[PDB]
Amino acid sequence: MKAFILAAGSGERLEPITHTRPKAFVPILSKPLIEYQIEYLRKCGIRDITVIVSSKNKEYFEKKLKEISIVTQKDDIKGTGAAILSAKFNDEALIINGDLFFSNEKEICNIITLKENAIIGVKVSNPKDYGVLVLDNQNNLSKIIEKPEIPPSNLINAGIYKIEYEGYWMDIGKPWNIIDVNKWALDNLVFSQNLGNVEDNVKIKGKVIIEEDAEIKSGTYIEGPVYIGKGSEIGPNSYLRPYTILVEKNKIGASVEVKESVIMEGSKIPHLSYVGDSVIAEDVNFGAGTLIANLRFDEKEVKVNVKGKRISSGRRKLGAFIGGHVRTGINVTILPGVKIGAYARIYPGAVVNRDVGYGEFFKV
Amino acid sequence: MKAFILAAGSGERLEPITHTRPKAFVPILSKPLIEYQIEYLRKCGIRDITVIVSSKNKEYFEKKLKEISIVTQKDDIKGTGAAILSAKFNDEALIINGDLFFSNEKEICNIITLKENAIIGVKVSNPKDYGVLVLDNQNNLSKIIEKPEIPPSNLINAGIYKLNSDIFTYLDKISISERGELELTDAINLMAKDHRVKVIEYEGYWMDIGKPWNIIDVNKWALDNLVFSQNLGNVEDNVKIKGKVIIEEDAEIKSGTYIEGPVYIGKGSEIGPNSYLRPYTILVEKNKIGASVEVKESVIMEGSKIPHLSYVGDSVIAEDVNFGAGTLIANLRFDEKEVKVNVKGKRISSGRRKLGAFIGGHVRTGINVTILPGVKIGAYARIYPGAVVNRDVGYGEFFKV
Amino acid sequence: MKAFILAAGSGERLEPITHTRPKAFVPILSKPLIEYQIEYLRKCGIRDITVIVSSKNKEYFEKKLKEISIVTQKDDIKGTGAAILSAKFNDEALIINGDLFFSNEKEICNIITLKENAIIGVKVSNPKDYGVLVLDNQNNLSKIIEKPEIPPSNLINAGIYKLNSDIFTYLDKISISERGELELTDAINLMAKDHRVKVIEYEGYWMDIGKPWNIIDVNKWALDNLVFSQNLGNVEDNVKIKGKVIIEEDAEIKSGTYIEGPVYIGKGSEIGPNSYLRPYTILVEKNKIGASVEVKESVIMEGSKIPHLSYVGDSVIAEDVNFGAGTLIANLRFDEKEVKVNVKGKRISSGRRKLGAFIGGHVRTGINVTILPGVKIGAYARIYPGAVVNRDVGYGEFFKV
Ligand SMILES: O=c1ccn([C@@H]2O[C@H](COP(=O)(O)OP(=O)(O)OP(=O)(O)O)[C@@H](O)[C@H]2O)c(=O)[nH]1
Ligand SMILES: O=c1ccn([C@@H]2O[C@H](COP(=O)(O)OP(=O)(O)OP(=O)(O)O)[C@@H](O)[C@H]2O)c(=O)[nH]1
Repeated sequence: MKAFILAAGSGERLEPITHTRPKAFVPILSKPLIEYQIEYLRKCGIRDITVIVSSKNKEYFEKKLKEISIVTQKDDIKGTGAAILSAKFNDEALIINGDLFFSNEKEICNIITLKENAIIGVKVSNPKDYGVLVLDNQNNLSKIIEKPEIPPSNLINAGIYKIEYEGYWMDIGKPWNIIDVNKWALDNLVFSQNLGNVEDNVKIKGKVIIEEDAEIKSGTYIEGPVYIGKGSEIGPNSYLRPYTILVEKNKIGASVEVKESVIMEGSKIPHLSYVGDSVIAEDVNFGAGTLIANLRFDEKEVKVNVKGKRISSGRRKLGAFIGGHVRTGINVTILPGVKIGAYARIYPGAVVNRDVGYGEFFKV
Repeated sequence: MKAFILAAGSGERLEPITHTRPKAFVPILSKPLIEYQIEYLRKCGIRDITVIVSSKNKEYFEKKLKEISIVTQKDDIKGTGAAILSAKFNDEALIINGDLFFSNEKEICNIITLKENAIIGVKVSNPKDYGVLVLDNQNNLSKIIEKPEIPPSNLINAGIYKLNSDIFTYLDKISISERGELELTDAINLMAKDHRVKVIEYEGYWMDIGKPWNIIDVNKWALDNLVFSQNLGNVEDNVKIKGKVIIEEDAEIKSGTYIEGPVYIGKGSEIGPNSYLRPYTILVEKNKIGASVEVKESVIMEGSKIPHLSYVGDSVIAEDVNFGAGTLIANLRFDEKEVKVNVKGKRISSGRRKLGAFIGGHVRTGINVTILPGVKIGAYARIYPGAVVNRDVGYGEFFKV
Repeated sequence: MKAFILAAGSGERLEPITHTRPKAFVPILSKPLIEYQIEYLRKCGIRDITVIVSSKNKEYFEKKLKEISIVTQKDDIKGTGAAILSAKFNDEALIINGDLFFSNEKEICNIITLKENAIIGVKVSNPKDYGVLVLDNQNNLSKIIEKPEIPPSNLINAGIYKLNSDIFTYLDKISISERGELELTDAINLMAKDHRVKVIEYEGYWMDIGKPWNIIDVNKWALDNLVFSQNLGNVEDNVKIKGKVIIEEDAEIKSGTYIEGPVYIGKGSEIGPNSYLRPYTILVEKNKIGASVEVKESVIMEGSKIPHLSYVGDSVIAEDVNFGAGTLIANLRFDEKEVKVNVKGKRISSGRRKLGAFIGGHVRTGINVTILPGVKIGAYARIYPGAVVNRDVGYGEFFKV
């Protein structure tokens, strides 16, 4: 049985994260999204896995993977969903959307035994987004109607094609979903351990994962669940609160407080800062005194521009989404929902009250 | 013996605190000002206590007070005089101003034995405010001069009276004052021209809570005199504690916190990790103090939260306030002169070299807010992130630059 | 053998430090620069030491030094040449530039035995600044070329001379230089045309303190070489200490403090609670470092205080300074190019990728002040709360936006 993972989108809705990485390598704890997919396919025995990507997303993927077939897309644009065609298979195949996270693999294992065409569906609370599966009287696919303002049922297209899905399901469309899955993963996929190094006068409570070569210095105080990734350097006198995820080689410093945030590879928050309910991408540097607001005065849900459309995040508390290789000056101030583009620089003292462009030098 | 507490001012001079509570419920440690009064009256045996309030806030008082008589004032005319006109007594009564804090009750106990009209006087360093008692050659009340500028003595009206039904006569005689009010003090002045009106000098600690920095004053004094080192709450390891520290029940204090007394930590409060409470920090109830937050000589009222990266010095923060991360208060002027505060539109020295801010109830500050010395921020205000607050801020104001 | 220390420059290049002290009293750890000089002279036995200063600051030097000879410079004519014209010596003398720090004294000891004119030279990486010594075929002084651009060798003038009375002759011969000064180097250049003038190469550590970041340079070196882990002070529990840490007497260090050496904590200082001193923190004397304050690679001079919520990196803060809560120093530029500093009105690279600020004596910053890399702030300045300091700030300036 062949299998295909459909990347090749350009996750615009997941900017600024996707300015610098394909959505396939969105980190969930230590591992990129696509690795979970490959991993769970192999638990069904699949072995021959191909990823449909776009040049010049073309690898990248090659650098990152890893004994797997990388094949590009061509060449009009639409689908659905692609194209599709760039995949070469005779007989059957397993097609899986490359922006899915799913917990168990059991329904994929089950679906590949069948010789009829079959697809997986999943129940959700918000079927008015996603494509709803309408079934006939013998529970086969009548049609997939999409955006149906008037949703016939709660059963939607789970995006695995060759059955109702059981476990945890999430597509990573908008940036705050990066928080969603990472919270879930920290709750479900990993367990209290310490392969790193912790000094005296460090308080630790609840589920705390400390990976190898991670240093945690005196005065630090950790309230779980927390994930501290390999090579990270915490403290002295840091404070990590529940659902802090530091994916790899992160610097958290004196008088710095993190909460319910995903902070990606190599990013550093060295002094006098509070990061709440945020996603900070790779190789970011916060200047001393950089602060993120995560609550609006009226306590209404924080809104975010996603493809130029102003949209509720469904979160009462949401911070910022910082792109890769951003540097903030000292005493920077960032407002709720704000997106800051990859490679931006925020001039000292700035109050960031609007989205900031790729490469922008935002100085007042 | 009946007793009346006069509590139907709108304490304008105590704004912003009084935007959201009657001055009678200004917290001194865990207890409201009026409760100390009722408490100390009962130590004299008084039992029948009535509070003259203004409808509305009639009702408030009803919610808060339990088996004490709540009676409103007549809505036409204002004044302490107008207040007892709504008071029904009898023969004698004990009248006490509802903005007073006094330590011992001994002179009230003493004064209520006499059957002459008598009032209590008290020596202060600034008699040019308050009403000065001028006495005759036999130490009875000649007259009460209001804010004399040329003060005959230091002995001023302590605002505890024992008075007979005759005052109601003199209350009709006298008419409205310069500020549009029916001053009881005028009535007493006629009464002393005369009944013989006896003037008992007060011994202990005395303070009226007129201006907002007096909230700090009494609370320091209470922490120094009325309570003693204890811990009914929970303290983690690596918490340093020095001096007088009171930790009330259900109060959590987390590792890294460092406390230099005297400090009062009220019930339900959550301190740390890595907080720093310095001398005369008063957290009245259910306060959140967080990582890299430092408090000093400040009264922080019910339910207010300072969760990150802030310094609060020499300030009064009222109830259900929220400081955004990085909110700072300045408490010293560049020239080190005494910090000035606008009180009823008048710019006035606080007598303090170090004074921070007075924040009203339900204020929220954004992150990286910066507040200057002496500033008043009105109840329900919102300060925009990054704002520099260099002027008083209105009730409800969205101050955004 | 007489000796003269030349200390009558303006040290303009070392502003703002020199607004309030002569360069001779730039602190290197606990001791002023000149004391190291005197100290190391005496290790050669010299005993009769004179310092050529500028009246006033005559001044000063008298208050700080006895009984070392203090002698002013004369006639509204400047220069090292003008300096020794005020120096009175028959026969020989040792002349040493009063802005030098040198580790060993061995070459001075050696040079004073000779009876020829001799000077010390020293190899450096940047000989295009400084005066290069060109030697003849028998290693005596051919000439000193000033800032050659095409540097013949790496061997430059170390600014220690042994000279005979003959120099006074050559001092009258030569006349004013391009920059309006009487250069002693010109006199020595004539003298070498010739007396035979011997050039001894210097061995150890050598540094002139011309620009403000050199204060950091020597202080790092001193902390690495001249002092060793000890604790004559007091340290509370939950204080972490790593690496070389010097704690002088009457210094208090409170719980939560975390120290990563090498660090020097001068006498009388008060650290913590929850402070964080990182490598090459030098607190020279009586310094206050407070909660949620972090210092790094910085020299912080007598009596200065950083009490709350601040980060000082790669900076020099002079005496009796006060940083308001939330005062931050930026030490890195966005492009990571070397930080530039105005030095005598010329914009100049510091050679440092990471450089913070140079704060003059008696400066006060308001809360939430924000200071940019390379910035100089003049003595006695005041920075208004919330200000972003993005330019040099004047002596006495009230910088408010
Ligand atoms: O109409 C009134 C006026 C005053 N009082 C009561 O008399 C006592 C002393 O009355 P004050 O004369 O101090 O009036 P005030 O408290 O409203 O002062 P401002 O800050 O508004 O200037 C206070 O406890 C007050 O409640 C009344 O009961 N009714
Ligand atoms: O007129 C002078 C000038 C300089 N000197 C002293 O001789 C040595 C050589 O001084 P330099 O002539 O090399 O310059 P400078 O160090 O004075 O530079 P500024 O930072 O002051 O601009 C220095 O230690 C200085 O103090 C004098 O004695 N007299």
